[PDB]
Amino acid sequence: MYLRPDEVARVLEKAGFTVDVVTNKTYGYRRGENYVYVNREARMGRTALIIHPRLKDRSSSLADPASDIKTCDHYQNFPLYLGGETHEHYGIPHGFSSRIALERYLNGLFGD
Repeated sequence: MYLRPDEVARVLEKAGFTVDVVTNKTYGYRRGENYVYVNREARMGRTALIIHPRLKDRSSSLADPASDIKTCDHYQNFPLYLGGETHEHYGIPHGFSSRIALERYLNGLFGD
């Protein structure tokens, strides 16, 4: 099945990451200037891996998105959507169904 938020965070730990922001809704994760957010709301591991804007087309070339943009309450990301009544941040929902693929994903997009 798809990788649950538990598993996503676990892989990030192994990859030499650090915690950016911890909440009951998400595990904000960072390694240097690389920021991602483990969507703990992912009852289905399809929207479990939130990364960051900028990498939208690039990231999708390594792994397809589960949506497009997810309006964040906790995950700042920076680009805080001003084009609305309520200004909520937005991250890009990704997801997998192979733990090793997430490893190779971090390998590609954030590693080599």
